[PDB]
Amino acid sequence: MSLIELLFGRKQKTATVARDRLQIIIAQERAQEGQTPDYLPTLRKALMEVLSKYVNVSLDNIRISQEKQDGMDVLELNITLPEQKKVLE
Amino acid sequence: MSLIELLFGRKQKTATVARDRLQIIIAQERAQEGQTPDYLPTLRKALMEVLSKYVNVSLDNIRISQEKQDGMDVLELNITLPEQKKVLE
Repeated sequence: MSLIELLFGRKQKTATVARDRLQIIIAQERAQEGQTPDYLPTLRKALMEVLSKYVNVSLDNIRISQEKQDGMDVLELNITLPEQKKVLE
Repeated sequence: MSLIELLFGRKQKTATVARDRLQIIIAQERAQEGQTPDYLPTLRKALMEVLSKYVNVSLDNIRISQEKQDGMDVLELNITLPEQKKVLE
């Protein structure tokens, strides 16, 4: 029932990654009704700018994978958050 | 293999919704390494403000459902895009 199971339902992922990751899956569904598309590159843009700012990720670690189909589009975005907190002063 | 199948693998939905919907699933995974959270309410905020602006949705049609678990958090957000393009002039 819980998605957390399907997303990580691949046995035990033991071992410490020592890092952070982000997997944002967008599923936009639009009915024949309505026109003028402009939502896919909209969310991605805000995320690319927000993450680059709010998060410490270089456009070099940004994985993009768009998938369009009829009136259904799905943008798979996976970002790997690096580590560099460094001690205090 | 394709997610589009699992997401809509519920027989044929048929029938025209005459509307648009958005289902953004966020799956943040962080290893014991690192501290000071602040990522879940970060993406949601930018989305709530971006959508309210870039998209025509009232905070009344915003469905929020957070789900935390150990070092894994999943925020399920579903927005229903209304219709009101109206003819031209």
